[PDB]
Amino acid sequence: MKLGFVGAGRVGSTSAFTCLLNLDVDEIALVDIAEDLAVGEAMDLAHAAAGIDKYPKIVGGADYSLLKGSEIIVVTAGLARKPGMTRLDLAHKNAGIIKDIAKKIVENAPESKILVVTNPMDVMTYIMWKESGKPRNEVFGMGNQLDSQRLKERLYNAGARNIRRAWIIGEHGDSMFVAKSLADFDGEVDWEAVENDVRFVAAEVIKRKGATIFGPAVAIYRMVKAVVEDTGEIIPTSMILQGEYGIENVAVGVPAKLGKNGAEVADIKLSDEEIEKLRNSAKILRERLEELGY
Amino acid sequence: MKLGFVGAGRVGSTSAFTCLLNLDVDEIALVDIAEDLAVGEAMDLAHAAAGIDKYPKIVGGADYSLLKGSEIIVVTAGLARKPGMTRLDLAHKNAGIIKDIAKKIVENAPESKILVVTNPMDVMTYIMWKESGKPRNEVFGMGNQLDSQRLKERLYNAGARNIRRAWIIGEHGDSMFVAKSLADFDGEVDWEAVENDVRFVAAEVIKRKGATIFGPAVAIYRMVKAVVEDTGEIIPTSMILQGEYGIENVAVGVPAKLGKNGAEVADIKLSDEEIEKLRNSAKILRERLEELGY
Ligand SMILES: NC(=O)c1ccc[n+]([C@@H]2O[C@H](COP(=O)([O-])OP(=O)([O-])OC[C@H]3O[C@@H](n4cnc5c4nc[n+]4cc[nH]c54)[C@H](O)[C@@H]3O)[C@@H](O)[C@H]2O)c1
Ligand SMILES: NC(=O)c1ccc[n+]([C@@H]2O[C@H](COP(=O)([O-])OP(=O)([O-])OC[C@H]3O[C@@H](n4cnc5c4nc[n+]4cc[nH]c54)[C@H](O)[C@@H]3O)[C@@H](O)[C@H]2O)c1
Repeated sequence: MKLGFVGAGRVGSTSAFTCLLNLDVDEIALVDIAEDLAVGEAMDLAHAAAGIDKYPKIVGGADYSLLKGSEIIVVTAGLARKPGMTRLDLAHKNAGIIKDIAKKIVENAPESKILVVTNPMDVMTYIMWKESGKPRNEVFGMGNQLDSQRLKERLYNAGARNIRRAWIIGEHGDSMFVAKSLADFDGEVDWEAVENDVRFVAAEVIKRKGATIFGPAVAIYRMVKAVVEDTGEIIPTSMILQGEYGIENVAVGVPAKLGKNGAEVADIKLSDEEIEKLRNSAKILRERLEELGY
Repeated sequence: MKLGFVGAGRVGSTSAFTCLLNLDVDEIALVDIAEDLAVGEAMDLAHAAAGIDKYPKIVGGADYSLLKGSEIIVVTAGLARKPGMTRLDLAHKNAGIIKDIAKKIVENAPESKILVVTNPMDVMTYIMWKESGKPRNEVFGMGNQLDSQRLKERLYNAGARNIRRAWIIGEHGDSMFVAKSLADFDGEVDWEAVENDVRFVAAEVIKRKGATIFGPAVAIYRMVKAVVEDTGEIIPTSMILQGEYGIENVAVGVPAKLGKNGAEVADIKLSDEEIEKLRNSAKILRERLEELGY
């Protein structure tokens, strides 16, 4: 089992750490535009590994060949702002990075699944799937899983117990929504309060701590697990839709089944009201793609 | 089981994350001079927790009362340099911080064990034990464990397999040494190369990645585990010596037994040559304490 990470930044290295703690990993590859960082992260991670008596081959660098063999590759590479920048300006900057990476991944690990994390995630995962020859089963995004975790946290805070299934789907962004219909748990809540707490926790965390790190890391892990362990779990995933729920030519968050072969839309029955909301997010997402030439 | 962290910085939060991934923790408390950071780390950590269906009470802030109940408290709080500063200047600055913390911990979690991590670790753990009424079993330092992990990594790299026990003891610093005598593993190495690779890996990692983070985090975890799970493991620990191996009135790295009651010197038989080296580190450490008024 080889794991690839493009981007050894905060989220890249921490999510890899997480996988190291919780997966039977043989090799870990870290590729980043900043070489010494990739390398330095690879060293630290190995020192960590020895503390749970694990000794995988962990290599970090700036050359994409390191990725050969990766069963799957987490792509966190990208930019921040200059808080005088703009969502659009960044989308362009990062879109360039994702294009460039897509090529690289195809000509080094042409058979690997790809987990897109770079924000705006739903848009970047789409640009990744388009820019690489790949089928829609080998390219998908981490997002709603993270949103969901946050959801479950506010639910337990609101008295709910035995929470199997509470999901958020749609755009990993303002346009997100809870799938009330699929929610299952003991205790009564207040979807008003909860759904709203969730749209800007991300921002509240970024305000205080600097970035969202551990939340995202775990969500990435659960998605990697599901695949490298062929668990067949269903996890809200940013998927390329090509008919499903009435939605076409965009990536957006939907219940998906993960396993060795990647992701495939679970096709779970959604409320009528919820397919509306899903179509909302797709329109928003579609527009933001056009602004970019996709 | 409550865990306390004083310092929500890189090492503080990451080591707590690690504990969250691998321990049955009921509450986690994060105290830091920077409030919003402690708070922001507490939020992120909870979002993480929900992803492995854990829902402990995780609280972060700048008020030390948050620590009441902590079975044990990891202290990572402290400073960096201005790379035009000096080891001594920092030792003074941090010594102040440790003194101040010792008081705080005593008047909020007077019964908790204390894991000292702040560098220079052996010196800070001593100042912690002195400045708090506490017995030498409730105050100790993380260091050699980390050095050891690094050791095991260079050993496996050098062909060695089935490595039960490879330890580094003495000063967590230039003055450290391998306990060749206690080393057990299949395969032949080259203690020359290895022991030397180890003294400045730390520095090589800091050069490239910025700081040592994941290595330290795991080592802290293994020490917390050993205690909160009363495992009775033996781990190279910076212990206050009061007779052992011919050494007095200083903290320095030695095989220790960890468990519910804290740490106690394992009193393992060391080479004659190795008790020399141990006495070396103690002299060096003792001098550095005097420079500080201890
Ligand atoms: N989907 C989610 O829910 C979610 C949650 C949280 C965060 N995110 C997102 O993930 C992204 C990264 O999040 P992050 O905090 O880890 O960001 P970071 O710490 O700055 O590390 C970035 C690294 O990439 C590097 N780098 C820059 N350019 C390139 C590059 N690598 C390769 N190439 C090749 C060509 N160009 C490049 C650079 O050298 C640096 O080391 C951001 O968009 C976040 O919003 C998503
Ligand atoms: N022993 C080992 O092997 C080992 C390995 C690696 C590193 N270390 C050492 O651990 C220490 C921290 O390592 P680190 O990378 O995590 O450092 P950091 O990211 O800067 O986070 C520091 C936090 O403390 C904060 N803070 C500052 N002052 C106070 C405070 N908190 C409370 N009080 C009360 C009074 N004064 C203060 C501040 O607000 C910040 O959030 C350094 O000495 C490292 O060398 C040891």
